[PDB]
Amino acid sequence: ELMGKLDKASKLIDEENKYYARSARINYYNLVIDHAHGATLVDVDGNKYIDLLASASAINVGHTHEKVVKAIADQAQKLIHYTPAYFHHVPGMELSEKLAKIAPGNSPKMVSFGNSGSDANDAIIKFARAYTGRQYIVSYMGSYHGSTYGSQTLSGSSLNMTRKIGPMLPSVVHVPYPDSYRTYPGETEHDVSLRYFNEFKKPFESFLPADETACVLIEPIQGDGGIIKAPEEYMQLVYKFCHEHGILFAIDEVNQGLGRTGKMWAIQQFKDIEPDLMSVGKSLASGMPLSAVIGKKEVMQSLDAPAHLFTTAGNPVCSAASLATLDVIEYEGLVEKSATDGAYAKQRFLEMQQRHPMIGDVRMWGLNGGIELVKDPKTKEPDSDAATKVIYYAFAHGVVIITLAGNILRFQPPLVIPREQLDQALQVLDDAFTAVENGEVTI
Amino acid sequence: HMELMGKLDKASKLIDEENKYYARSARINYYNLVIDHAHGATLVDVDGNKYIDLLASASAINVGHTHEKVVKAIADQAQKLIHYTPAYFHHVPGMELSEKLAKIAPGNSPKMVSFGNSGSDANDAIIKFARAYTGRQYIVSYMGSYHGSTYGSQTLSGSSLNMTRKIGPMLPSVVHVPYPDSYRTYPGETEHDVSLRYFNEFKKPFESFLPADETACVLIEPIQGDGGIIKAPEEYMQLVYKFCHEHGILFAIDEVNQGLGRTGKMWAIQQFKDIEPDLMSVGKSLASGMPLSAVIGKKEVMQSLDAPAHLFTTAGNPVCSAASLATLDVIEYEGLVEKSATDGAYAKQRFLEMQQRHPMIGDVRMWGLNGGIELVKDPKTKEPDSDAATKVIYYAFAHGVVIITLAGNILRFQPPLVIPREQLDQALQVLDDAFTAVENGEVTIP
Amino acid sequence: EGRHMELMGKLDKASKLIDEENKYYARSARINYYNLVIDHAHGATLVDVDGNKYIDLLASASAINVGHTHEKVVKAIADQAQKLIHYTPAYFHHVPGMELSEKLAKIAPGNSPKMVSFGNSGSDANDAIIKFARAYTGRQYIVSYMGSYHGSTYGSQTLSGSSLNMTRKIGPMLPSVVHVPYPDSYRTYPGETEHDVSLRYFNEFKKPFESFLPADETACVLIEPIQGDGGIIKAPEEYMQLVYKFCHEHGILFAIDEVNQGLGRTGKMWAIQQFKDIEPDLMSVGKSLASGMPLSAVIGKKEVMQSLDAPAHLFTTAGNPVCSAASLATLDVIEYEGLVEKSATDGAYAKQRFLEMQQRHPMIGDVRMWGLNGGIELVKDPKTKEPDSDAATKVIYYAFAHGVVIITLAGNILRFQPPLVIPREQLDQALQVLDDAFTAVENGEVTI
Amino acid sequence: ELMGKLDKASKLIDEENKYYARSARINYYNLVIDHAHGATLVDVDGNKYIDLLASASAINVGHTHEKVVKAIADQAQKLIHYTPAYFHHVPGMELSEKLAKIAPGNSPKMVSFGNSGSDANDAIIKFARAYTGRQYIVSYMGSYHGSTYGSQTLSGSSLNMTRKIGPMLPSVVHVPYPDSYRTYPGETEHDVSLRYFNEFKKPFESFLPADETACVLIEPIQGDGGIIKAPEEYMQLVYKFCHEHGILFAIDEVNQGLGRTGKMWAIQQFKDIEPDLMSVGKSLASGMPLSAVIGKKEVMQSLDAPAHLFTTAGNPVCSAASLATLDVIEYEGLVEKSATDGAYAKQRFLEMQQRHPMIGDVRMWGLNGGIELVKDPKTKEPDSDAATKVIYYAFAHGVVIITLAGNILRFQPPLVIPREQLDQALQVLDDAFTAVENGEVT
Ligand SMILES: *Cc1c(COP(=O)(O)O)cnc(C)c1O
Ligand SMILES: *Cc1c(COP(=O)(O)O)cnc(C)c1O
Ligand SMILES: *Cc1c(COP(=O)(O)O)cnc(C)c1O
Ligand SMILES: *Cc1c(COP(=O)(O)O)cnc(C)c1O
Repeated sequence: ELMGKLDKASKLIDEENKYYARSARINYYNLVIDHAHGATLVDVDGNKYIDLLASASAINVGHTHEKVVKAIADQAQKLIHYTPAYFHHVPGMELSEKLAKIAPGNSPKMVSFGNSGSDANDAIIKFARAYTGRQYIVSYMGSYHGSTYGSQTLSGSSLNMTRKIGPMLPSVVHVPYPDSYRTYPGETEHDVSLRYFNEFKKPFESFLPADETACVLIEPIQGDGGIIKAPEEYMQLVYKFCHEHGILFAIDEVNQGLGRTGKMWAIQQFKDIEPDLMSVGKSLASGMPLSAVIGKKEVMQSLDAPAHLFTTAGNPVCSAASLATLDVIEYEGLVEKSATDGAYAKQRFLEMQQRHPMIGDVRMWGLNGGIELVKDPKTKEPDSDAATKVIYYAFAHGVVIITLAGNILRFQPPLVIPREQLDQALQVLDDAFTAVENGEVTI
Repeated sequence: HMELMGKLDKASKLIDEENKYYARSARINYYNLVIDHAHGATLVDVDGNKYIDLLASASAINVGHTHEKVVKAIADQAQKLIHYTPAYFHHVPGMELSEKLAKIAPGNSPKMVSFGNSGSDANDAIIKFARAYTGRQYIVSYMGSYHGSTYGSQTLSGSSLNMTRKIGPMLPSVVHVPYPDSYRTYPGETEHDVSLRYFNEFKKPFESFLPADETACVLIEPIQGDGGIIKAPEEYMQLVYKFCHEHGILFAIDEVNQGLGRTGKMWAIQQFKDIEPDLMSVGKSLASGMPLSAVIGKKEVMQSLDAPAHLFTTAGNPVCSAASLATLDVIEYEGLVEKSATDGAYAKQRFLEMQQRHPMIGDVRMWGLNGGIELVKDPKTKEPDSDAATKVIYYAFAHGVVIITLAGNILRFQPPLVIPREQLDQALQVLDDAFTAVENGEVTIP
Repeated sequence: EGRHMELMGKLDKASKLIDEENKYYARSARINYYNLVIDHAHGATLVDVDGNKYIDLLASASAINVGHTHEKVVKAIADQAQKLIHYTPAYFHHVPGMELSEKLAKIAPGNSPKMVSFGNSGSDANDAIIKFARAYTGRQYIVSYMGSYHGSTYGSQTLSGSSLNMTRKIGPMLPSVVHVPYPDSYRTYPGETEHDVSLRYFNEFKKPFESFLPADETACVLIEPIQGDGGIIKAPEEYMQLVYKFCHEHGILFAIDEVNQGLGRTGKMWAIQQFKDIEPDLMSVGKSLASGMPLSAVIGKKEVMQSLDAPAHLFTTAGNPVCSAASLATLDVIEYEGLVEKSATDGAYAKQRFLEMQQRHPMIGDVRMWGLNGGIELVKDPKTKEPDSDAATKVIYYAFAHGVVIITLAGNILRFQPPLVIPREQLDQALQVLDDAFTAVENGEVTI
Repeated sequence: ELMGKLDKASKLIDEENKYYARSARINYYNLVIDHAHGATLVDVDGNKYIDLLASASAINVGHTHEKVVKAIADQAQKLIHYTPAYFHHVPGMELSEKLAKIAPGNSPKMVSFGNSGSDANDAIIKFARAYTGRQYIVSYMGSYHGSTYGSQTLSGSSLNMTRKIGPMLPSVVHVPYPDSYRTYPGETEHDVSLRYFNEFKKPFESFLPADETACVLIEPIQGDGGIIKAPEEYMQLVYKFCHEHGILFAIDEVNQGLGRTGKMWAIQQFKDIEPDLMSVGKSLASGMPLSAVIGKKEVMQSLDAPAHLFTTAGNPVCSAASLATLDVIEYEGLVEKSATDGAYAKQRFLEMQQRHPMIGDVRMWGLNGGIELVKDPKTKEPDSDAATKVIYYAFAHGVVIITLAGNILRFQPPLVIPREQLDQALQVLDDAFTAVENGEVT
């Protein structure tokens, strides 16, 4: 009877499925969105929903923000596109300057635009190789960096990102990302840091010369990996190791940047780290396609054209949408709001944890959380069946939420989400856990 | 100098600042053009100078700048939904578009679509799908090709050494073959001789180290864009197509530059007889310069992967999809395919007549409103004359006409397909004047 | 100083010969320890061009399991050479190569039908394991280990993990290779048991498969059942069984490198026989196979060895008939002299001797021994386990100056691999020299 | 009858085929060799043959040469092996010094030993990369460089060297080797050279930066490709190109060195070319496993240990066999004999070609030839069926010969082959051409 409510959607999707490749979408629900605003979504059948996904953190300023809508409309009347690969336009020039300056740290930076976070990570590999003269790249297990052949190789969060499409880009080595939940009994944060740093070093102590490694790319908090934040001390060791060996230290801020964590950049959750290179995307232009690689000037001067460029990257309408997006973040104080509401949301989920033992771990840094569900607190066996039931319930009760790794609830609403609506959604999740416990949810 | 800094005062100041912040590898520089607004084939810079656009942002503006139908599609969609990722959910403009692209692609076999943001990423998808469907690893692409700037597409490319230097190793198991050149040919060669010679070169890796039975795909621009506006001969293309079918290698085309009416047919591959690709990449003009791309392939090939093998968060953005639907409406309603064909025939005649008076013009190549005017120091040696081409385009810019080069010495002719005959004639006279000026030593580049 | 001059006086012809060779022979082709120029040798005794003799505790890196210039091997070589020095098996056939390929198929571990292909080197047999694994499974990925040594051809060198100088300056290396950590039972976390070590290392093994590396696209795991160059480090039984079962569950071929540890070095014929009921899909053999004449083999289950057509894997001089004759002789010697049992017996005795040394010499942090095959790991402190390469270099230098040839692994580990024939009297003389060396180093008597 | 004469060999082979991988041999005949000497082979059934293959040019000094036999036996009694990867021995030291000096050109060289020509070509890749700091390698279609992952990637002579075993080594590019037989109507050698040099430049003009190319590896004459020699002018153009762009120029002398061509090194067939790197093998130790990479000293200093070394490489027995092999070449004048006997053989095969038009091209440099058989002299269509019948006939008449590329007879006897035996084998091949002409062979 939920299917009675999704009649136009179901019929649209059945036809879409005949034309649109199945590898292009991770399927959860029959949700065909007609319009949206803020944290509210409306489907083609008229159902309304609170967005706790923000399109995978691409909608930090909320849907259809009036400043961004106007920026897009106004720019499109003047110039829809001229490629910055050849020429110049004012929105692109203002934005590239602004990005260089608001990027973390005070060393002089330069920028190159792309369309996607994926291509910004391809760029990280190019610039690191060119600047250093070295070929090897280190990235993490559990990472997500995108879907172009460079970024895809770096990634480690899906087997379907490797199957059937190899050989991948050569000279990439994956190391394990610090997991602070499934630890050895008794380990402190210090023990975890040292153990993962020990694993980090083992390739460098065997087959991988540190002196031929161009860069380490790391998510300061892993997004698709499950909302997992590296310990402070682990990050400082990696940082120092890179500096000591002449390896560039690169970050991926595509998911966790632009105020998601309650600082501007996820890397600001750590003390005094300035990356050599960083990728930005997702929220940058409120979901219009735009990305950037930002790096220390000298690194960004290591390539000649046309080593890294795209016809529609730095599109003027996208750039205008991004200038408006950044202004909203600043004017509406969304970095601070993320920190405030994240602290609140954490406390709420931790209280839910006391009553709902299926909740193994609550990870939250700003309005940005992973709620991990396990069958048992000692074995920490993932309970994906429970998580699916929770999200299916939420969906049927007007709350859009998805999972990471099968058993982790992904919590990334628009940073603008009104308290009232955040509380409504949180109550719906409480109800969902209760309902699942009483076996009342049927897939 | 006083005169150019007079016309370009504000542009030069803005560019000097931009250069402190924007990486040099991100732009191929020709001239101090900062565009404020534009419409149809008219560009206006921030100083108020007006230009006729003979580049269409590298054939991304087939429908002309700020086409009202597209601008309205963008504003109206933006008010409803700027974005929700089709990597998780669904929206109507994207569903309408994906079905439409599946149907308008060349040939009658059932197709499916996957969106990206760039022609680059659609070429990476071609590798991924061809490898998954065939279970083979090797990819064959062309010298002189341009497929993009992601690690897959950039490996397949062959038009700039700066696309390989300092950044390898590149994607493994890619082999480059030479693209047929019908200008610098051996004495006495016919088109048949050229086709057979290039085909013989195509075969040599397959007769040596490259197993045809382990080759997933051959990727070809039916006409090379960045390579110089070079069209493969009919017979050569038929030979490769047949070779692919006989060995179970997917035959893939890149229509990112040459598609959507550029050549005077909807797809450049329709310049050849009865060829239906297994896979094809689309981009550039698809959404009037808004970032959108697609990989389109035979159904059974597109079913060979599971999620999330190929997807991007902002690909199939609803605003871009709305723009593309509007763009495809314009092409049809305004008969732009036919207009490119008629104006193409006309432009080729005008440039052939210019070649009679201006022997620096070695070769006039044109298929639709889509030409390469190749300049040379001597008609018999055919030695490239890049200095002359640079002077021509600099003269042109100073006289209100935006045009750039391919390979140093080839004038690139790709106006918006909507270009009014009156502006096309103005721009052609400017070029004619340009050739005269360079001939008389009246152009000196600072 | 006076002493150094004295030593160098006994090496006068050798030093002069080496100085000239250094003008023509590339530095990357040798890891230098001593001015040792061998004139002749027999058994475990080496004789240099200056007339000094030495007890061999290296056996040319376990290539001389049957001892030097074994009469039977010399005779095989000489008699074969008279008949046919070479005809390549890449085209034609000869009886010594036919006899030997059949014998190797049969003496390989396990009772599944096998086939063989010859190489010249342990390196090229490991390239072959990549080739055959990829071809049989239709999968591209190869998993090997940190700390491994598999050779110096581009495939085998990529799989390796024991020297940075095997990657520096020569990449890109062979693609689709992933390296995993090998179980270290010495430097462990406080209070870990062998069971804890086995689970922790297997957990690490699984991480790539749980991340970026599809098990269903992994052609093979290649493992040394005991790592040689990595330090004489044996995988725990439980770890090995986990990896073996994982491979079979996912259709990944399980391959072993026996080039160093095979042919009776561990006191079983094959080092994988140190484990319960494990039969490899593929294995590489080398080193001692032909008493140091260049020969190798890849040995695999029949259906794996049938996955390729000619000439996917062949070398003009592999399966040379003089090398083959040497190898048939060498295998006879192993059998007829009972060297597998002698390795085990002498290995047990040497282990006790080194354990008793360790009671008196706390610089000995770990004594690892499986057969006449040991790593004696020297450390600055028993609790920190910090490596003491300086102490180790001093020990082997003292040994060399006192008639015993022994080298190190990883800087700080004494490599103990004498020819398996070594007479007890000699084995005992060598052991006393090492005991003496420890004492000398403790008392500051050795200067490098 | 033919199978009657090979009773024991056939049963032996059936048995060996159960145990020895099929990928390890290219099968031609049921030939199981018992003993051999000079250019004479004797099988296990007692049949004798004249060797026109020399084990793929590994037996330049003839089988079981007394000097090599004695060197092997004398050295085995002293020391069978001690690895030069750690220590030293005199035969190895004398040989590395000697090879450094007899290699082509006057610049100071250094040497590193391997076991196989394959491993020496892997080393060319290593050293070129390490010395130049560049990654790309250029090699040729039609080439054969070996069966290790490096050398096998460089190779271009067999599809079964690529199938099923990829990905291969990355950053390798293949270019077409000049074909002087199947040319465009009217082409001169100058035209051939310039056209092939044009194709050589195409990758460097498109995707492959000459400034990131570490080396070009070339067979001065391609062996397995069909006995095909690059024109002089083409080689000079490549050589100059390499020097102008800082690319190492490397040669593979594994098949064509050690006197095979009638000069010591095949590259000496060209004017004043000194390679930066070169691979040596095959005949080096009379078929005992030994190889070398020889390069200009500064190139060979670019790597540290243990970047390239093998346990059994530079084995002292193989080393002694090599020293003796090199002495034979000098003391029996085998470089000149290959030149003189090669001129003689070329004239005989050219005279055969006048009477046997199935003979499309006669290529010969030294005692080293490719006799290419075609269905028609104008079309040049390959006739692998005629070549198969020729070599089968030969085998049945006491002459061992094989093919390259299906239709090219491979003519590489030991350089010592006595004139009586060379005339006898030439007449057998002339009879074979007749038999095949008359439809007498199946
Ligand atoms: C989403 C994401 C990307 C990829 O961005 P796309 O725009 O989908 O190409 C890269 N990195 C991280 C951490 C991400 O979450
Ligand atoms: C422009 C172009 C591409 C790449 O498109 P981007 O949108 O710049 O990634 C691909 N192929 C051809 C033929 C092109 O001209
Ligand atoms: C020595 C060794 C090899 C290499 O053998 P070479 O003959 O030197 O190529 C391979 N594997 C292991 C375990 C070794 O010890
Ligand atoms: C035979 C050959 C090789 C390989 O030598 P192996 O000893 O078989 O590895 C290399 N190059 C050439 C030109 C050859 O003829």
